[PDB]
Amino acid sequence: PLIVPYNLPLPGGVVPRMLITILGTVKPNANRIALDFQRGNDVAFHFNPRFNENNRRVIVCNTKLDNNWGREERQSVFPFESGKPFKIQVLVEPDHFKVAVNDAHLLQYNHRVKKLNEISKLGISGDIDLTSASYTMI
Repeated sequence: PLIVPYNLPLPGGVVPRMLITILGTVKPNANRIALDFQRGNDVAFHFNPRFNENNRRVIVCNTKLDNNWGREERQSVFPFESGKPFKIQVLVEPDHFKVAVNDAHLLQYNHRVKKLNEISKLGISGDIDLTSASYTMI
């Protein structure tokens, strides 16, 4: 059991070929999950499953610069299930973050924040029990 919200330092920032794996279980009656890859106060990549946005389940991705959110990218494929265990993998590629859930590709997010070495912290929050959060190089 790790405590949420959880902050995973990414020493030296992210680099292509870095793979981040997050294991946990979605709570009963979850409303949201969030991963926030941060560059200081900015959020380079916000990954936000929403379980009930106007009775729809959607994933919202965005970037926050100077305290302002940008243009949302939305995905209607929704692989999370209330009460059930999940695995999120985030692979950093040269031009985008690639996200897979439960070993199935979900989405890509093109890099808006381009100083990858300065994205040095991952925040994990929301309605989950967090089992493991780690990284490796592939």
